[PDB]
Amino acid sequence: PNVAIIVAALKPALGIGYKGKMPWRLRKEIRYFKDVTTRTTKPNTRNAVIMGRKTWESIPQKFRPLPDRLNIILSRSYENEIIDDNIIHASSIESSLNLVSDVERVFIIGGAEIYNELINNSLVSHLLITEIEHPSPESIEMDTFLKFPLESWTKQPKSELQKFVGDTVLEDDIKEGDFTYNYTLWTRK
Ligand SMILES: NC(=O)C1=CN([C@@H]2O[C@H](COP(=O)(O)OP(=O)(O)OC[C@H]3O[C@@H](n4cnc5c(N)ncnc54)[C@H](OP(=O)(O)O)[C@@H]3O)[C@@H](O)[C@H]2O)C=CC1
Ligand SMILES: CCc1nc(N)nc(N)c1C#C[C@H](C)c1cc(OC)cc(-c2ccncc2)c1
Repeated sequence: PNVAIIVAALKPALGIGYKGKMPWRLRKEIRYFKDVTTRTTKPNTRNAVIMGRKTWESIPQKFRPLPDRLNIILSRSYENEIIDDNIIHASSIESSLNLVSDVERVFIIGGAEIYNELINNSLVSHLLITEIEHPSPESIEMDTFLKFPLESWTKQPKSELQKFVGDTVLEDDIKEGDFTYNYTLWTRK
């Protein structure tokens, strides 16, 4: 099944957090994340979200598990097991897929350690990067960064992203405060 990374990062250094939290609250970006990770093409299927343990624990109490999606939590301590109908515990993406039944799309949703490893895993064929801009990038506190060899990847045209997201609205240069952001798709060369 189709495995993709979905992330929002501040250019050009591709920062994603400071002190274990996100340096922005972008309202439309959140809805985009929600729609893309939920939308299925075929009947009787749903999407999977894979995340690290720390990321799982960072999600607001009443937002976890993320509804309408199969949640996979990663820990190097976990046994490959099905907790309930919505939650799976695993020690690798390799194992979690073998435990999965009838999943259409798989989304890697965080965090920094999970991103920086799975980026070089050949099962991952797509990057969904919300590229964020700011007039003064250095003036925002940042400690955790993406380590993406984007030279080895190809930014696709908007029309390929539009096919991927289906009937989802893709606006240009979304301005929330001083931040400006765009949605982009990447594939392996
Ligand atoms: N902008 C964005 O789209 C997003 C940004 N973020 C940011 O990222 C930061 C979180 O990153 P981080 O602290 O690294 O959290 P992670 O979600 O990456 O948690 C890391 C944990 O995942 C487990 N793990 C890591 N690698 C593997 C592996 N290969 N196989 C199995 N388990 C593994 C380990 O658990 P264990 O110790 O149990 O073995 C480890 O402790 C936050 O600051 C947040 O702001 C997060 C999500 C999205
Ligand atoms: C920015 C949303 C987001 N956008 C994109 N493009 N990629 C991502 N990987 C995430 C993400 C994320 C993590 C899992 C997260 C952390 C959190 O705690 C800070 C709250 C939410 C969340 C708030 C609102 N609704 C559902 C989930 C999501």
